Amino acid sequence: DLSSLRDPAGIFELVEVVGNGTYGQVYKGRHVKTGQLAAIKVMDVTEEIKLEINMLKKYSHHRNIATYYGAFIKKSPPGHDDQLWLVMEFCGAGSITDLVKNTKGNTLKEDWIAYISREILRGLAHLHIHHVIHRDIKGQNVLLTENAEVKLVDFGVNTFIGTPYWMAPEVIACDENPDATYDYRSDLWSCGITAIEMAEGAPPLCDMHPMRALFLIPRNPPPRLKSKKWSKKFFSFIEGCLVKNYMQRPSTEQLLKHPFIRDQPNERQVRIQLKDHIDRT
Amino acid sequence: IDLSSLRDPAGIFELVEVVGNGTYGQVYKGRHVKTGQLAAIKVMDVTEDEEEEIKLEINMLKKYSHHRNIATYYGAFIKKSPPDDQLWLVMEFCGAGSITDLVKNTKGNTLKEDWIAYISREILRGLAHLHIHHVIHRDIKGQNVLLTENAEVKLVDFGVSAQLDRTVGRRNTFIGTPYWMAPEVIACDENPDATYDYRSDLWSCGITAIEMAEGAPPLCDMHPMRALFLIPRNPPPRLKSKKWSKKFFSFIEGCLVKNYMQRPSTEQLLKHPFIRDQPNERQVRIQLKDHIDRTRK
Ligand SMILES: CCCCCC(=O)c1c(O)c(-c2ccc(O)cc2)c[nH]c1=O
Repeated sequence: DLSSLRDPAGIFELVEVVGNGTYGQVYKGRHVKTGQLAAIKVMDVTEEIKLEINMLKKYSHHRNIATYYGAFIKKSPPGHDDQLWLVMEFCGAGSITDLVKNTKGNTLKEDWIAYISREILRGLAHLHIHHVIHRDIKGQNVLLTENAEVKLVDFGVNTFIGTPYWMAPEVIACDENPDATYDYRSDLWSCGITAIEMAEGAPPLCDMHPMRALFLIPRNPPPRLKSKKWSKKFFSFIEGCLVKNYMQRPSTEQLLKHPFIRDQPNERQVRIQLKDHIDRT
Repeated sequence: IDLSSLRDPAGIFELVEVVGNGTYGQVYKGRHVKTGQLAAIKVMDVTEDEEEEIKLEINMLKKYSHHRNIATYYGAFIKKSPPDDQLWLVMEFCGAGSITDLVKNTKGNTLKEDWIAYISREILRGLAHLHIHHVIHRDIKGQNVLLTENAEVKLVDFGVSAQLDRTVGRRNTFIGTPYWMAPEVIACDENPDATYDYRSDLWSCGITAIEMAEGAPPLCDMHPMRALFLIPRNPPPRLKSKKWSKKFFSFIEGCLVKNYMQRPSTEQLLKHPFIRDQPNERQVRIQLKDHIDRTRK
């Protein structure tokens, strides 16, 4: 398999690094013959894994998951590590973190949050039914197309630990919880924190040292929204996502049936406003 | 050419290679504009708000002279962009790669016992210089220890005093890689607040010596989240093999005292027989020189 992946030369070229580090070596690439854009993840190969591809092949075809196109291996000196290119759907509008970052008052209107949270839960549902936990839901992994469509990137379940602010309490080992549990509901916690991140512009504990946030998440009560302006429905949704003990955290299906997620008599108008916002920048 | 301000790099430093590997802390080859000499330049795109954070911590920097075992930090620069600017951190160029590269390009990924003592000593000497000047290096590891073609051993310093490459940019929120971390830097049940100390560098140096001996630090074989949990709760890690000398084991035991309050200083560790007594010093220096030559073909 791996040994049958062609050189990308003449097929995809790299344009530039996107996300300025949040994803590692992920480039905006273009399909040479057509000029269509693609995001390309570039890794030195030394690690039959090689199974990241099989995941992306089976599980990316859902509309809320960025589509896997294909893989290439670039011939490198005697002499030097070969590079593997993973080529994915390009999501032009960018991350939902960036959206809130660029909005005035670093906050999104509540029905934008309902729309987006639902899209994330839909992508997550697709992964969970196929027994896959994303394990790193956060606004930086939730992407937007020009079409104002919502797509999850960067899943699977390495040597560096990323940002801790969206991690569920249970996935953080401690004296009482020695073997740090990843359960599909962990993603639901992360989704709730992503909802707070959309409402306030940053996750709870954003002002802590990452290490101190890691210490605190399992020891703290569930985070709550700072302002009081939000609807009872949103408070309740956030509350559902952030059930401290995952054993009583609602399932993905249940949260999708939560009133805040289910009753959206503004989808059409909301989807148009996001379109409007994306273009205005 | 001052370390106490951030200026336009125009006429002082410039890049020699194209920036196509990213601008979030990637290092590129560069040039002192007046002299023509080589320079390693770390490049980071930076928001205006991060530029202010930058000025603040530039004031936080402490003064320390050049040293044979520290790749000289030359200062901090910002280059503007179509009115996100770039942060540049400039450092002495070391052509012959890192110690991680040294172990990787070695038969069976294991340095022999006298190479270890020599490199470890060089690391320790550079640290002593940092420590007498009240600065903690904070990231001692194989990858952060460099070789020149003269086989000189030098620590990476992109402004370690105020951690400029660490505090700014899209991944400054990342926990990082846990394996070289001293127990006291990890927040846990008995350690609610990370306490960085000079002696934290010495734990990392002990983990670095195991990295030279085995090609990888302890706990390499498990999820970094799990290793992070384990470092404060495990007894001090040890060398796997029994081949190593009684002096090497003792040195590893010297560095890897779990309670930093009772770990030796850098000076005390410089006097450790494994570091102090190097009969074959001259011989390994050339052995290293040899290795670097062969590797570039
Ligand atoms: C123009 C600004 C939009 C950036 C697009 C972007 O960041 C994109 C990605 O980072 C990824 C992405 C792909 C694989 C991965 O492991 C992590 C991220 C996919 N598609 C994108 O579109």
